[PDB]
Amino acid sequence: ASIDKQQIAASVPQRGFFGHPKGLFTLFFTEFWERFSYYGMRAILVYYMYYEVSKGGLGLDEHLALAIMSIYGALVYMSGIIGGWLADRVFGTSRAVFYGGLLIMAGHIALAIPGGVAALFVSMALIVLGTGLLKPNVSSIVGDMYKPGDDRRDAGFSIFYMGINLGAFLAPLVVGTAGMKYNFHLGFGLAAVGMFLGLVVFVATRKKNLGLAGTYVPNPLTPAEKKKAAAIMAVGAVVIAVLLAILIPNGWFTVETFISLVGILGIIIPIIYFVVMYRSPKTTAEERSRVIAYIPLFVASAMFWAIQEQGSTILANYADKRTQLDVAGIHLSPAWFQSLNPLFIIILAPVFAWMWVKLGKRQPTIPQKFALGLLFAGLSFIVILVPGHLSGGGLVHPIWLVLSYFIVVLGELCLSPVGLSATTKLAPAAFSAQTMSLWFLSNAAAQAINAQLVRFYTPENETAYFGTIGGAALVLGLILLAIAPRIGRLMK
Repeated sequence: ASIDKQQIAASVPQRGFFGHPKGLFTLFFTEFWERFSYYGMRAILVYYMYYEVSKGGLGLDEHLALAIMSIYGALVYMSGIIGGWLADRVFGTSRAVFYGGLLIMAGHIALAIPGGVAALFVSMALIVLGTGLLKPNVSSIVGDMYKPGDDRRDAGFSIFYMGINLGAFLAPLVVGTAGMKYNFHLGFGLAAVGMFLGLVVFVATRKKNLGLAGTYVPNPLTPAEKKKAAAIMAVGAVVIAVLLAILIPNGWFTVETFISLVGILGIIIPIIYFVVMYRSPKTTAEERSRVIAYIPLFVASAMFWAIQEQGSTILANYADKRTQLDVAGIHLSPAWFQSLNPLFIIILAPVFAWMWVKLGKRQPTIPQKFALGLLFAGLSFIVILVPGHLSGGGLVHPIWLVLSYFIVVLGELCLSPVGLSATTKLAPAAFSAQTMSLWFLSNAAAQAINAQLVRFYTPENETAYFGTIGGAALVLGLILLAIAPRIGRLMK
């Protein structure tokens, strides 16, 4: 069922979008609108959860809301593992994107209509499932557009991914303005319309613009395999069944239990995977040493992403509860702070890229870049604790929060661009197809862990919260710097 790549590309019109195939238009806008809706939703979801019922919110406790926001991205990660497999072995990528988009749209609709906490659960379920099918598969469709040897490939991916930060930047300003200044459901409704526009362009244009791309099942199941995969689903169905019979009668079937389970998995899954890689009979002794060398990089990544990802949880709460939004005559919406990360990435990325070129042979190695990322991340938390500590109370000027987001980006631009490269360089050849998942696992584990850290975040513990986590990142960054020479030399 796999198709020759040149034959696939021959079915795709080769021009029509800035010198690229017209299908890049299709894929760019599908992805932009999916990201717009996801980030727009996220920008207001935390406030929707904890705002008073009389203020249009759900009225949950801040800690519970923050913990729920925290695990969201970890769930998306797990879903994406399943969704990548489903596309590869069952649907193909084009159908995965279609069905995924449908579920995501339904998820946004569930929040746009009048409803409460049950609707929140349903919305998250649909968006987690849908995003898992769409997110890790949409990029494989762009690759299918360029025949082997086509030198526009890299640039096309670059244009494609630019839609992520564009969506991330515009959504809080549009959806966040609507949701916060006027009505939450209006905000969520605009996210739904956004996803709808994405679906429309995809459905209306995919046949002509994309041809065969992603329309085939690359790794189809044999009849026996389909029965085998059906059996495994039944095993998973037995596992959930047996859990319910234990959890429900004992009153343990709660969101709190689930959050704690996500946390446990955040720790256990990485450990298990490292043992699997280290103990594999399909590895060499040299590869085994490299797996060990990767451990501090994985930990540094997790710690870095813990801080960076709190920009949309803890720091979103900080924007709303601790920051003076009434500066000059204008009233800032706290949702708007979610635009800072992508803005600064867009502005600073080419400057960093230029910097590395100019440094040349003098530039930091990959492990050194991880370390620098961590140091900046730690610094961003030290910076944020200062105004609250100096004031002794009351709202703080929003400039301090801006500076914190900015400093995190300095670190992100050190660590993140070499993350996959580090992972590929240190992972065994037998595990080469899982390198992306392994790299993304450090970010997902960070989010799972973030959710457990939420209860330490209170007005009275704010200084200790930011200082301890910031200090831990500083300490770990320093240690990583120190052991970076040996790690760097082991890299393939």
